[PDB]
Order: sequence, then C-alpha cells, then structure tokens
Amino acid sequence: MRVLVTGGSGYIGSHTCVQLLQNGHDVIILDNLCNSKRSVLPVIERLGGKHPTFVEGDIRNEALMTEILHDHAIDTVIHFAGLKAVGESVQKPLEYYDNNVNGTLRLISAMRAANVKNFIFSSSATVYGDNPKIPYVESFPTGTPQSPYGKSKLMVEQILTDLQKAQPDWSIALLRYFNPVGAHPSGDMGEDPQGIPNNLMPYIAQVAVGRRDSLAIFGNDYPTEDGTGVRDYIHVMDLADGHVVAMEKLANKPGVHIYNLGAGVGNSVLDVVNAFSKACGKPVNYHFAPRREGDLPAYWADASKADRELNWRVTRTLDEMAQDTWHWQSRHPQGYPD
Amino acid sequence: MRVLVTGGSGYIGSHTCVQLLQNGHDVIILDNLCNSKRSVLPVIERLGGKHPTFVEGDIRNEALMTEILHDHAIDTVIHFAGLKAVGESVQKPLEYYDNNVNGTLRLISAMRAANVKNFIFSSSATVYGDNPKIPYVESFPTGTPQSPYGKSKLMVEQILTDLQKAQPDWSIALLRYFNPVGAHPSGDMGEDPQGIPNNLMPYIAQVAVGRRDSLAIFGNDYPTEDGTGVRDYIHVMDLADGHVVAMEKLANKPGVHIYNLGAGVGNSVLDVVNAFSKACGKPVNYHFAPRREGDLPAYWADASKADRELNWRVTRTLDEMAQDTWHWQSRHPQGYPD
Ligand SMILES: NC(=O)c1ccc[n+]([C@@H]2O[C@H](COP(=O)([O-])OP(=O)(O)OC[C@H]3O[C@@H](n4cnc5c(N)ncnc54)[C@H](O)[C@@H]3O)[C@@H](O)[C@H]2O)c1
Ligand SMILES: NC(=O)c1ccc[n+]([C@@H]2O[C@H](COP(=O)([O-])OP(=O)(O)OC[C@H]3O[C@@H](n4cnc5c(N)ncnc54)[C@H](O)[C@@H]3O)[C@@H](O)[C@H]2O)c1
Ligand SMILES: O=c1ccn([C@@H]2O[C@H](COP(=O)(O)OP(=O)(O)O)[C@@H](O)[C@H]2O)c(=O)[nH]1
Ligand SMILES: O=c1ccn([C@@H]2O[C@H](COP(=O)(O)OP(=O)(O)O)[C@@H](O)[C@H]2O)c(=O)[nH]1
Ligand code: NA
Ligand code: NA
Ligand code: NA
Ligand code: NA
Repeated sequence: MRVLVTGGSGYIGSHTCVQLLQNGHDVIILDNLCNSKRSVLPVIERLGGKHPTFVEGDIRNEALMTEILHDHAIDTVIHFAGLKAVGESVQKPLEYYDNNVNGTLRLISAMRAANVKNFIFSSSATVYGDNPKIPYVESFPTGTPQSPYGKSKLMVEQILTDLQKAQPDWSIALLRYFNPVGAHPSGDMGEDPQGIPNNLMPYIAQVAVGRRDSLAIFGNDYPTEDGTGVRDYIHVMDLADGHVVAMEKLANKPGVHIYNLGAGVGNSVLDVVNAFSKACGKPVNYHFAPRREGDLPAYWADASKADRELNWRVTRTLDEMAQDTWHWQSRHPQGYPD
Repeated sequence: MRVLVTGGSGYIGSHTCVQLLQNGHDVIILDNLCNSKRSVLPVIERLGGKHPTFVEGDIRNEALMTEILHDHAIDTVIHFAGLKAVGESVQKPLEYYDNNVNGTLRLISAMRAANVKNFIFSSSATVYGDNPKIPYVESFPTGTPQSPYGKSKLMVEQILTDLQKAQPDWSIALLRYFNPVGAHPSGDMGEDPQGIPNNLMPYIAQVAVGRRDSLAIFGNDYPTEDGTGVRDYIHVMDLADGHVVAMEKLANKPGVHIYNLGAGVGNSVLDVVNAFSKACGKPVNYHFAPRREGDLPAYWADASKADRELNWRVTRTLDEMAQDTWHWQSRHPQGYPD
C-alpha cells in the first residue's frame, strides 16, 4: 500500500520505514527535521532496499498535508511526528499541545478532506496514568497522565476516538508503548539524541562511551526485587514490526483498535545497566539518587491482545537491545552526519 | 482596564460587555459572527452607555490575535468564543476540538507573544463528568466528560493549568457554570438561537410563542422529587456579573482560580416549565419521552467559594429568568435583525 509516514526520519519512524520498504510498500516520509537529519534518508533507502519519497514539512500545515495526501494517493498514515521529551513538556507545555494535539488535528483534518480513512497512531502507555493494576491491559480505563506530554497523547486518543464515532468508516489504531530501545542490526541506524539523552539506555550508552560520568539512579528504595524502578523495554525493531502488521492487518477494518506494544514483562534499572555493562565490555558507572519527580515503582504492558489478534509478539531480548545500541553507538559515535 | 472579549457578541458575552462598559472598562470585542449578528453591537453600546470596539475575526488566527492584543494594549482577556452545541459536538467532533482546543491555544499563544498574562476562561460544569457527589465542589477532581464538547472544555482547562505552571506570573480563572438563562432586563438583548434551540428555556419559549408544538420531557422516571431531571439554572445577568468581578478581582493575582458560578440549588424540568407557564400567561404544552442519551438524574453547583472569595452570589430568581426570557422573546420575536 501507499503509506504516509509522519515523523518518518526519527528514531522509530526510520526503523519503521525500512521494514515498510522491505515489505514492498510505497513510502512517503513527512518530517520537519526538528529532531532528525536528512542524512538518515539514504540509510533508510539502503537498508530498506527501496526509495522512499521525502517531504520536508510540518503536520501543523493542513494545506500541505492535504496536497501530499492527494498527490500520492495515500491509503494509510502512520503518525510518529510530535514532541516527546517529558521534562521539556513540563517547561514548555504549549509547544507540546500545539505539535501533538493541534498537530494531529490538522493532520486528520486534511485526511478528511482527502478522503483517506486508515490511520495508525503512535500512542503511549503514559495514558494509563496512575494504575496500581499492572500490567496494563487495553480493557483498563485510562487514568490521568502526569505530564503535559502524557496528557497530549491521551487527548489525541480521545479526539481520534470521537472522530471514528462520527465517521465510522475510519480504521484507527492506537498503539500504546513504553520504552523503545536498540537499533537496527546493521549498526547503521539508531537513536540519535541531541543533548542530554532523555531515556535510560542512551544515557547509559553515553556514560559508557565516555561522554557522561555516571548514571544517576533515581531511587533504590522501591518495593521491587532490587529496589530500583521496573519498566517495560521494547526493541525498536519489534516496535517497527508491530507497526507494519497493524497497518497491513487493520487497513479498511473499521473501528478504534487499541493495542499495547511491549515485551509483556518488566526490567529494573540495575537490570538494564547490567545488560549494558555486558554489551559494552566494561562496568557502567552509576550512583544512587532519591526518587525522581513523578515516577512510580513498577509498571509494564500486558501484550496478549496483539499476540492474539495480530499474531504479533516481541522476538528480541533485553541483551540484544543493549548490544544493538552499543553497536550503533560504536560504529557511529557522532550519530548522523550533518 | 483594557479587556479583550472573545465571543463578545454572543449570548453571555454581550451581556458581559454591557456590564463591563457600565463599570467603565475599555472593551474590545473579537467575534467571528458564526453564532451572532452585528446588529447586537449598537444594543451593546446603548445598554452599556459606552462604545466598545468591534473586530470581526477568529481566535484560530494567532497573528491577528497578537496584533489586536498589542494594538489595544490589552490587560485582560475574557474568553467566550467557541462552539457549545453538545449534540452537534458528537456529530462534528473535529470542529469542536479545533474551535475550542486549538482556538484557545492559538489565543493564549498570541497572549504569550504580546505579554498579556491575565485570563478568564468560560468553562463548563460538564468537566466534573460522572459525579454522584452533588453538588459539585471545586475541590472535587474532574471526571471524564461525556461528549466531545465537554471533553474539549476539560482539555482547555488542563492546558491553561500547565501553562500557568510553566509561566507562574499568569493569572487564570476557570469559571465553571451550568445552564445560563434569561436576558437583560431591558428585553432588548437575550438568547437568539438559530434553529432548534439546544437548551430548555429557549426551547420552551419557542413552544410558548407558537413556533413549537410541545416540549418533550426526556424521562419522568428519575429518583427526583417530581421524577424529572434536576439541573442548575443561572440568570445570564448574574453570570455576566460573576465575570466582571472575577476579572477585576483576579487581575495580576497569579494562579489558577477555579470557581463554580451558579445558584447553588437545582430545579426540575417541570419546575422550569411551570415557571415559564407563569411568566408567559399560558400553559406550556409538553409531553414525556424516555431518558435522553447521556443525561443524569440530578446535579448542581456548590457556589460557596465564589461567595466567600469573590463576594459573589446570584441575585436573580428562576421566575425572573423566565420573565426576562419571555420579555425579550416578546419584544423581539425575530431576534436580532439581519
Ligand atoms: N521516543 C520515545 O521514547 C517514545 C515513547 C513513547 C511514545 N513515542 C511516540 O513516538 C513518536 C515518535 O517517537 P520517536 O522516538 O521516533 O522520536 P523522534 O524525535 O526521533 O521522531 C519524531 C520525528 O518527528 C519530527 N517532528 C516533530 N514534530 C513535527 C511536526 N510538527 N511536523 C513534522 N515532523 C515533526 C521530528 O523532526 C522527528 O524526526 C511520537 O508520537 C512519540 O510521542 C515515542
Ligand atoms: N451557552 C451555554 O449554554 C454555555 C454553557 C456552558 C458553557 N458555555 C461557554 O460559554 C461560551 C459562549 O457561550 P454562549 O452561550 O455565549 O454562546 P454563543 O454562541 O452565543 O456565543 C459565542 C460566540 O463566539 C463566537 N465564536 C465561535 N467560534 C469562534 C471562533 N473560532 N472565533 C471567534 N468567535 C467565535 C460566535 O460567533 C458567538 O458570537 C463558550 O465558551 C461556551 O462553551 C456556554
Ligand atoms: O538518568 C536516568 C534516566 C532514567 N532513569 C530510570 O530509567 C527508567 C526508564 O525511564 P526513562 O526516562 O528512560 O522512561 P520512563 O520509564 O520514565 O519512560 C525509569 O525508572 C527511570 O526512573 C534513571 O534512573 N536515570
Ligand atoms: O427539549 C428538551 C431540552 C432539554 N430538556 C431537559 O432540560 C434540562 C436542561 O438541559 P439542557 O440541554 O438545556 O442543558 P443541560 O442541563 O443538559 O446542559 C435537562 O434535564 C434536559 O434533560 C428536556 O427535557 N427537553
Ligand atoms: Na453521527
Ligand atoms: Na551528531
Ligand atoms: Na518551569
Ligand atoms: Na432572526
């Protein structure tokens, strides 16, 4: 099929585009380059073994969206474009609501004008909010997200939901995930944070590489097996796969299809650090700090539904996530070239 | 002070502008005329005894908002502009999210660029969602609104809340109200629905006037004194007053100030009908229907906080709401002139 991939040049999107091309689909990437570089493009092509069209632009530009949609006879849209730095979200709320909330609204509005009715949304497991019932299941009602980032994701979910109700021919997937990590096995694509990495893995990778001194472990007091925070980590390649399957299997199947994408088990901070020490061949330096603002002791996704309904499940291990990361970090220390 | 009143030519806004002018404030009205007519303008001036500047335009146009803000040296903004038809909201969700969510975001963004930090938001008591704890108190956490309309209001509240947190110098009021009714005592301004009136009072007024056959009373089965739905009705003049006070008393007082605006008591459907039969001098025709989609047996606002903190409370009665309505309906059967 003909797919428009917003945010396609970013971390998850790039990986997804390669898998898409490999499946022989026609790929149109829409990205504003606010958090990615044109240099990834040729890598996508190479790895994908096919040429994806690239359009520089913003989801907030409804006019352009409609043009693109029409110009390329788009059948489906996988939407990864947006802002995702939780801490930044607290400091710059408006920017998050605009890019995420308004950004998606402008996009779906254009789809409406262009008669495109298949959509796959990059959601987030932060929508579950404060849930003492873990792991999280899709049948669980959502809660109230802690940050402007989380709130914007639920807001979008709600909007798409009402939309589908008003325009029942629409097929919409809400893909909820936690912590994506790893990189393409080639070691030639991966996560390329500009500045202080947000997530654990990359941060740790930076500590490993020499860039950082020590990892601060926020809380060693939790009601967990080792006292540190337990989270769900999913390999980026598996995530990308889940995206392709969802897109192929749900196209033209009316409704709001909610699926948690994850390994179905949790891992502590120490578990992640040990995995990494192992992958990079040297002890990762860390120290303990006291509980970070807004964090919970432990949570993960129940991914039975996707297994059952989409026949999808993870295949990569925590160790591979680490190795893959180390590999990319190692082959391309300066990330993507400017 | 210099105040920008978005949606100022509509029902509540017009009333509010008159009270504003009377208080000697400088009023700039911003309206897109999607639900009001230029003809109300001269009435505003007359009743207000002062000239308000009028600008035709849309809140979604950030550029214009900023211009306006700067051009007039705005000190505070009272925001009534938006869409509010609940049933229409279910049928046309996008339009509601755009006008309400995006609409406010564009407006506050402009304020940001123009260095305007005092805001009064026309909120809604639908934000309380499904609350079996009545009456509703501001200390109660919000729930999940039933319609796209309700959801958009809570979304806006959430956005303004995070904003204030990131820009602590801002003063923001969230004014939660239920069912505004009545009209200016002059009988020369009032609610002018185009088409099938949404709310009870006006609908009933139309039945009275001859336009409608009978009022359908959705449910006579409720756990209420008379079996019909109990709601909170607030006279439009009192609402307008609450708006002025909030604006004058909260300007430059940092924080998110939440206040329920209401009478503090509930009235059933039959109560409203009887009140109206009485005001128009003739039995209002009605019949019973079974429970409308999404409605609850009874709810109202606890307005102690406003009384205490703002020294504000209603002064008009249900009977006046009815009389005033009948009066306007009677002096101007064709509403505002085109
Ligand atoms: N990265 C994560 O850890 C994570 C976790 C949960 C959910 N998600 C969701 O996945 C999506 C992308 O995540 P990611 O990890 O690939 O991050 P990313 O920054 O690498 O990729 C997003 C891409 O979108 C682009 N973009 C941002 N705003 C845009 C706009 N207004 N118009 C056009 N392009 C725009 C950026 O330039 C970047 O290339 C977002 O929906 C995010 O909320 C990601
Ligand atoms: N009317 C009610 O029953 C009610 C109940 C609860 C909350 N509220 C809130 O009060 C506000 C106004 O209520 P109202 O009763 O006066 O209705 P209204 O339609 O009479 O007034 C709103 C006005 O806003 C204008 N407008 C709408 N969208 C606009 C946009 N995008 N840009 C510029 N102007 C725009 C319309 O032309 C109209 O003049 C809204 O915030 C509504 O949610 C109203
Ligand atoms: O410098 C860091 C970054 C992350 N974490 C922990 O690593 C886990 C994964 O968090 P991250 O921010 O990567 O994602 P989250 O699970 O909050 O999305 C959480 O328990 C964080 O508490 C940590 O201790 N130090
Ligand atoms: O044609 C109508 C319109 C309204 N109502 C009732 O009048 C009350 C006020 O409802 P409205 O739509 O005016 O506002 P709500 O309280 O739902 O905002 C509610 O119990 C409605 O059930 C009714 O029975 N028939
Ligand atoms: Na419909
Ligand atoms: Na670099
Ligand atoms: Na801050
Ligand atoms: Na008329």
